[PDB]
Amino acid sequence: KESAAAKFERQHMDSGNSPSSSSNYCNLMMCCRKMTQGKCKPVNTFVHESLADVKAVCSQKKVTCKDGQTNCYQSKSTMRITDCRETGSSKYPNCAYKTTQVEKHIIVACGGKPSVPVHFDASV
Repeated sequence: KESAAAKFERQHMDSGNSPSSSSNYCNLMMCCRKMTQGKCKPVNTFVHESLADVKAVCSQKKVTCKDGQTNCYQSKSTMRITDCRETGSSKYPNCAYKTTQVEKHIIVACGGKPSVPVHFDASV
């Protein structure tokens, strides 16, 4: 199976099922992922929208990343990002996230050959 971009997709681009119990949804995702091991990731801005959209975005408007090496692209469109932030009475090991869904622009880091989405640079 593909890695890097599929790996990114799995880790971040969670175009999952209809939203319900958003806290639990996201807690479940990252708990299952286990990136909470030892230290709890402070925020994860899971893009809850179609991979085709994100790929299109990956070849929309390139912007100069805060690297001058990574080639990252803004989405002309806005899209539902799920900013899960460790706030829902977060107390290690009881890491519990406040699942903020919000619809705004994403900044995807494109890479590989062909140019595929490999990291989440930011959003605005």
